Amino acid sequence: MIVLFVDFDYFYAQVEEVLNPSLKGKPVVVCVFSGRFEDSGAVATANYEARKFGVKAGIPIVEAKKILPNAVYLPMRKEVYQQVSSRIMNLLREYSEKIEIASIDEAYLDISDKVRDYREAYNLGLEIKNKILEKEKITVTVGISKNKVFAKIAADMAKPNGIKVIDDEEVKRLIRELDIADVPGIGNITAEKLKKLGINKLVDTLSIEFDKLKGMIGEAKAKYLISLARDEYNEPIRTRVRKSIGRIVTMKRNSRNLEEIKPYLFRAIEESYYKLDKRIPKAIHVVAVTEDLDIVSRGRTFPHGISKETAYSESVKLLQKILEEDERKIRRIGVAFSKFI
DNA sequence: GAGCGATACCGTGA
DNA sequence: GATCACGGTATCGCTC
Ligand SMILES: Nc1ncnc2c1ncn2[C@H]1C[C@H](O)[C@@H](COP(=O)(O)OP(=O)(O)OP(=O)(O)O)O1
Ligand SMILES: [Ca+2]
Ligand SMILES: [Ca+2]
Repeated sequence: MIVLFVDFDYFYAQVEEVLNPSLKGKPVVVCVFSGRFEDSGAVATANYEARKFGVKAGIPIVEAKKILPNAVYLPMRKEVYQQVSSRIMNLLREYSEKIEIASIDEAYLDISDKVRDYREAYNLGLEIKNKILEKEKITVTVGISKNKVFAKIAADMAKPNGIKVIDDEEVKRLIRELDIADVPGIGNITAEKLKKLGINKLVDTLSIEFDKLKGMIGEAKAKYLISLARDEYNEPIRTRVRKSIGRIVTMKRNSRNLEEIKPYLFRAIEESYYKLDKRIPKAIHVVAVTEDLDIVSRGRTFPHGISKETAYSESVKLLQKILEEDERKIRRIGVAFSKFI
């Protein structure tokens, strides 16, 4: 088909800009402060101005305070970013009935029925870029290509504020010339098992025994990467359905004292039942991050919806079950509700 | 041998 | 010093 990918530029930071235009140009850094000491947390994202000296998503707010003592450091209002995403999403529904809202920030259109080629597609790309900018003053990148994977990759080259097609000739080029670490879904641990195998391009994955791939990365990515290289990949745009919802919070001190921890855990459950709104989970899992940073979870499915009072009682039993089965101290604790009715 | 639920793992910031 | 949120998958024991 023809997929159009849209991805909002430096999204949290851009929305901050738009809600107070004085920040434009100045370096802006949206943070997740965790409240264990001064500026304890992580950098959610940062406009490109600030991104120039080292301050990217995921690194600590202290290491970020080093590189730019003088930047503007805002707290993250995810609820705000959501509300304005929702709208941009709604604007994109007037350009195709077939839409995959992939995240708060990304969405794919199956526009094969709305145009006939890549130049007509592309000129849509501008129609849409121009619409979002007029209606909401956000700028976005657009990736156009024959499937969802290569349309994400078109965009991840052209950003920031860009647009790029990948005609079938260019696709042929990249299965050969593109590095496998720049494939959607190939992160660090796997790019390594692939260097450790001589595969450094997609096309390289065809001329190897398939169980050799299967053995290393699993039948899933094996079959994923192969189809991509045989150009036989083709996955349809489909609306996603939230399958889980939860909240993990951080504790001012570590601990394995059940009564010190309970307050944090009941808080994760209120923030969770508010996010749930009208949805009735049948499954609950308690989730401890250890002080080692490994992640542990205990769970229980019921044959019926979970009242909050239930969530409270089961949550505390699932926690005790975690304290017996593991001795480490716990740093962060939260819950996660799934299997909605 | 495979189906199914619990849990851990990886990814991606989809 | 390491947030938070979440989907999709592999692995492990029970089970038929
Ligand atoms: N480690 C992270 N932790 C928390 N939030 C993140 C993280 N990474 C990305 N995000 C959030 C904030 C982003 O504005 C938003 C979109 O992710 P992504 O599109 O890759 O980042 P971005 O919009 O800031 O940069 P880009 O311009 O490359 O798209 O998701
Ligand atoms: Ca993105
Ligand atoms: Ca983005």
